[PDB]
Amino acid sequence: HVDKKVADKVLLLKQLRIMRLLTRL
Repeated sequence: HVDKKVADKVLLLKQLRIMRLLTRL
């Protein structure tokens, strides 16, 4: 009961900055 595209809009979309946060470059 969850929209697939919404996952992209939060998981993948924010991942762009999340990767920066994880690597801590």
